Amino acid sequence: AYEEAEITKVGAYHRFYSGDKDAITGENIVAEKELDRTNNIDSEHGVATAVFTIPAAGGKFTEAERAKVSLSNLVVYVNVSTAARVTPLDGSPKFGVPADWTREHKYSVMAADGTKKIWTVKVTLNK
Repeated sequence: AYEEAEITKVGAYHRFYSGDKDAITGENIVAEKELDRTNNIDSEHGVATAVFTIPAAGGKFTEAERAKVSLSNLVVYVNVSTAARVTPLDGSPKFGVPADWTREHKYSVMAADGTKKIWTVKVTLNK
């Protein structure tokens, strides 16, 4: 239980300035669009795969904005086992930062007990 170092979800989203300013503070508003996803998490082979689909333009996610989302500058995130922590291997991008996801990347997930498991994360993008 405390021994678990699993990836449980691989997701993606795009945050961008909507062009609005907050009604009270004037702060530039960030709209967040979650991408549609399927995962194939294959624990026994140390690989987690996802196919993301960019949702249709709508609201502040205009066609112009939708055109800015690409596999070369994609924000990926994961969920992991309870109380586990994930670290990019040297050269892999951080989760939550726009990054080049045209190639697969490796991560070390550390379980609460300090043991680890290496994961390969590979994603593709559909439009």
